[PDB]
Amino acid sequence: FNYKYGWSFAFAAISFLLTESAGVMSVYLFMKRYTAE
Repeated sequence: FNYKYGWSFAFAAISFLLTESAGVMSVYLFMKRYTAE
């Protein structure tokens, strides 16, 4: 028996990495602009 994940599994894997990294920068976009008010 052989089983192996594919490209879209790896595409869904890396899609986690860019989503959470932007939310860090999304608070950082707030943390710089809440000071700006």
